[PDB]
Amino acid sequence: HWGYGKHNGPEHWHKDFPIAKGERQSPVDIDTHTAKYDPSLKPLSVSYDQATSLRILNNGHAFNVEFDDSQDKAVLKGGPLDGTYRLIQFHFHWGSLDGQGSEHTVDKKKYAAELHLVHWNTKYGDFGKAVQQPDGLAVLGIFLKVGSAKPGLQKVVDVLDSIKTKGKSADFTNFDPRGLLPESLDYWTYPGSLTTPPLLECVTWIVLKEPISVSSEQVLKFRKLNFNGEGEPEELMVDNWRPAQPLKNRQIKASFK
Ligand SMILES: COc1ccc(C)cc1NC(=O)Nc1ccc2c(c1)[B-](O)(O)OC2
Ligand SMILES: [Zn+2]
Repeated sequence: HWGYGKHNGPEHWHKDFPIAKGERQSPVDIDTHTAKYDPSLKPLSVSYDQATSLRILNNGHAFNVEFDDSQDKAVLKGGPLDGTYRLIQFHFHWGSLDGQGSEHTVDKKKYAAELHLVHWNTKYGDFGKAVQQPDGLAVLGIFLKVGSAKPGLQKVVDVLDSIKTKGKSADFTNFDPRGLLPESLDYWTYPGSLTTPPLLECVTWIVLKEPISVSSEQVLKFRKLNFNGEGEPEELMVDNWRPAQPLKNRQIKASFK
């Protein structure tokens, strides 16, 4: 199965998932001088006050904090989006070193990690149906740089010991994702895809310009997780990011002048 090692990493994915070489793959490099300000972009609306987190799971390629999306609680709307998108989960991609780890890059700059808050278009009824649509998901991407600790991230860091290996999960209720957002909601947006197999081209990417800062100790704990299952040879969960893909026939739009 696919992963991030030399023998099953990003360069191999196209054999089982031909869409890997598709027309709207993610991530991409964001060339800040080429992205054009779009005055028509409506303001972004992130309404997470009623978010209901439930569990945290190590799925063998990252850890997902899952939410109750059986009702319209936490939603994302506005910006380039038509309609309402419901939060279902968030996860991160990070490196073995502070100098790499993000999937999107800014003028080729790689951040230490990148957070993906995943939302699905409620007009499609459920997540599985949504990923089959070009406007099925809206993912909010937030860069992480190493510096001061992010208070709102500590509850996540402290539970990682309990989900060290693939397939382990733990109760994770009452977590407030608002604590993972930067001050400004200025963003870049473009049509793209999931960055892991099946690599479906169903995502409207909304990548925030302002990164959040996390401490070296916080990201060091991410790097202690395992890709393997319990009782298997230890493979540290690091560098679970896909590199920038061809922009092709797409334009990245900026929400700010
Ligand atoms: C085997 O994987 C699946 C099987 C069946 C279904 C319906 C969905 C998936 N995968 C999926 O949703 N991935 C996924 C979801 C959200 C995001 C990413 C990947 B990302 O681009 O990294 O960040 C945001
Ligand atoms: Zn992701």
